[PDB]
Amino acid sequence: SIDLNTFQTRLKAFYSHWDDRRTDLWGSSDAIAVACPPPSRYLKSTALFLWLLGFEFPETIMVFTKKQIHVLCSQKKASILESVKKPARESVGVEIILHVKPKNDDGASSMDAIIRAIRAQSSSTVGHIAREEPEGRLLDLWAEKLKNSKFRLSDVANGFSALFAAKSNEEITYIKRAAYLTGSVMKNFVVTKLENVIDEEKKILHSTLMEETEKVILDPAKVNCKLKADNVDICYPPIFQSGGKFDLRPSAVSNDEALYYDSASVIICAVGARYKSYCSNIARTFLIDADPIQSKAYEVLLKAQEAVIGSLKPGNKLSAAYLAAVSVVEKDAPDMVSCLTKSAGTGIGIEFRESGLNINAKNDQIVKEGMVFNVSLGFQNLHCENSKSKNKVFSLLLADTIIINKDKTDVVTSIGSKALKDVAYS
Ligand SMILES: [K+]
Ligand code: NA
Repeated sequence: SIDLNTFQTRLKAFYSHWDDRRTDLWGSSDAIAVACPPPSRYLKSTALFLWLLGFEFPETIMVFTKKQIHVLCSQKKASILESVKKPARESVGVEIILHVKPKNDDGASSMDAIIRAIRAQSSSTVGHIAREEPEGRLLDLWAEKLKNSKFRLSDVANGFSALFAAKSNEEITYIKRAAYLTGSVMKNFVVTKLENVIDEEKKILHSTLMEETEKVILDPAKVNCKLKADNVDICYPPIFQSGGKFDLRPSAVSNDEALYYDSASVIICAVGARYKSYCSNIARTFLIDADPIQSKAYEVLLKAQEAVIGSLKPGNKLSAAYLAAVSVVEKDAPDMVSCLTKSAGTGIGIEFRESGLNINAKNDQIVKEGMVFNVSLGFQNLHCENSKSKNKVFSLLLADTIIINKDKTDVVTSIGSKALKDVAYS
């Protein structure tokens, strides 16, 4: 089950980073608590379990101290975690202590024991991912017990963000596999499906496009992918939008309205496949008999997106990359600047959205080799030429997954020309 070599390497990386940047990124914490809810959203806590152990551990609390790691979990998970005791000892000198919770027990006594151990290891500062809302009885109780302890509590989300920021070669491979499928689905299913639907003047709901796209992702054979299907999931329900109803937030959901493709129309599709828990993303906009404003805006958006990608190089600030897009729009379409999305995307990995790596004007984080980005840039609520049209107000979106290498930036969702002529239909 558990890759012990990966566990050791990553536990060492974690303890090293924690120690190296204790005050700066880890809130001066002496101990760090992570907790995952019962099976049911992306959680940074879930990402840590996946990163460290290669599997989710729902309804589990894990607490790292200088010399121990305490886990509160089911007997079944505890029998599994027995195997990492020796590797944890031999890697960072820590003792794994397993506290088994009975199914009908609330785990209260074990939480008290864990809290006593934290105190023993020595005031105490416990780091947690503060922005996470506890879900379920276990996490509710734990949060209350931490709150009611004497401990100082520090947000350490930025520590985990830094830790997950630069991917190993293995992780980059999984993202490329994911991105290959993502791109293959867009190119070999979505584009073909849309073309057929518009050709035959079919009626199809956005939610049907969503479901059909899901099916192809989960059976990548349906587009000749050759990825182990057991390793594939969807990052989010595919997004299809048209007919004047757009929403560029990543949480947008495909509605039950029919795809709209009459004159002066645009269609937005965003899809992302996940491979061995590593996410990828792509988004394309297709234009049907586009009017001059829709056409120009798309050309400008493409040039702006390419400018972000071209600016994501080791040593450059994420903010400079975002402002590269702004500079393009300011030059070529100054009146459209106000419609540009305020973000050009985020880091991406186990988490679909790495919030600490948001490509925006306020993020002065420096690009490093091994970072991976969902470069996703749009125009929101532009006005088309004929205001009597269904797309009187419209939006546009382009997204790709890129890998930052030392010597070049790889666009791993490259599936063919994004130029207007290739995404426009008449
Ligand atoms: K329209
Ligand atoms: Na529509």
